Amino acid sequence: GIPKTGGDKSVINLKFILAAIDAHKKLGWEPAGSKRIGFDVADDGEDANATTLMHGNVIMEVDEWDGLEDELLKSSSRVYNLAKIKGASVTYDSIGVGAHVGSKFAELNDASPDFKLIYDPFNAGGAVDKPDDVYMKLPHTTIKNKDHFSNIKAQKWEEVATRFRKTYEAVEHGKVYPFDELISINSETIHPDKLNQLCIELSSPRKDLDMNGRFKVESKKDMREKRKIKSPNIADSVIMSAILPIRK
Ligand SMILES: [Mg+2]
Repeated sequence: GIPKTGGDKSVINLKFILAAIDAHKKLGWEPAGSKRIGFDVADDGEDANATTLMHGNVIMEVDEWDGLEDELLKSSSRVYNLAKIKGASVTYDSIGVGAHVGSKFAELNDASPDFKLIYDPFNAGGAVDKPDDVYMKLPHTTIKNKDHFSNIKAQKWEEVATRFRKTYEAVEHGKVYPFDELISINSETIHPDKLNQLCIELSSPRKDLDMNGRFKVESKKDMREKRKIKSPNIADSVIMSAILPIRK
């Protein structure tokens, strides 16, 4: 329903995530579309760097590695080379340590004669895409995107959750959607440990409220302090890998 605070409701219901595992095999489509990498950048020892590779609407690869700011170059190079091998764009956490990532990418693009990496910064607290669009129509007013979402992070998290929910509807209830509106997790290219961790992490952050009454994702800080839960870096990389480019 409406955005609320407290409770224990996941932004992405675990049963949606389970239903999405090999959902493209169950429903009958193969990965087709743009290739995108989400790159979450570690900020403390409590964090790890995470990458998620999606092809179209299918999560294809997940990876995790340690590294702080003083090896950022190496990390950046890693993500660059992955992007060159997979032929993918990159959306990366651009706050904190990530504020120093763009430079690195630029350098590599400047040295590359053939490959130009398309990379976009993602500021979780930034403004929502299409703020004046209608999120929900009412008898005489409309809830706008700017009325429902606290920030762009909430917007992207709910967009991915909507993908998972439609996928659950299609798998468990036989409901019909255009396949591009769904999402799938490719088990054959993801280690079972990583698949389990992905399922746990994506369903870890809870629904919350900002002080304007807009939907907000439970903060990492609140997860760590109020609930003593590790940072779901892989889930953040997944959310960033699902982001579709805007302005053209
Ligand atoms: Mg970060």
